[PDB]
Amino acid sequence: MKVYRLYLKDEYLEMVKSGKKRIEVRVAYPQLKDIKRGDKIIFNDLIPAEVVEVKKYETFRQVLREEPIDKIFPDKPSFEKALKRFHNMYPKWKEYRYGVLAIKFRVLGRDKE
Repeated sequence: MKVYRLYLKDEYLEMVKSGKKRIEVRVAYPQLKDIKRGDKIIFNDLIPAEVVEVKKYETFRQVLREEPIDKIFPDKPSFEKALKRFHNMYPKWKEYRYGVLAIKFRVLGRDKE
């Protein structure tokens, strides 16, 4: 079991604390994509989390197809809104989207199944 200390914002972290944050979508890339089931993820280096399952895919639609949006995102936007949202972040640096990794983690602490 490995530990991955990921620094997040109180805003986003909050969601993780609540549990709303279950599926973390973000460009695979190394140092993260390497992550796997059984490992542990420390958000904001305070709240530990266990890797439930790791799955790789392509096209946000894919992750949106397999994984929900209400989970991936707290605002629980619309499929169309999510598409734009993903194509909104950083306008200046506009370019074809990429990286489709669905990270499934289970916050340690609260009571669950």
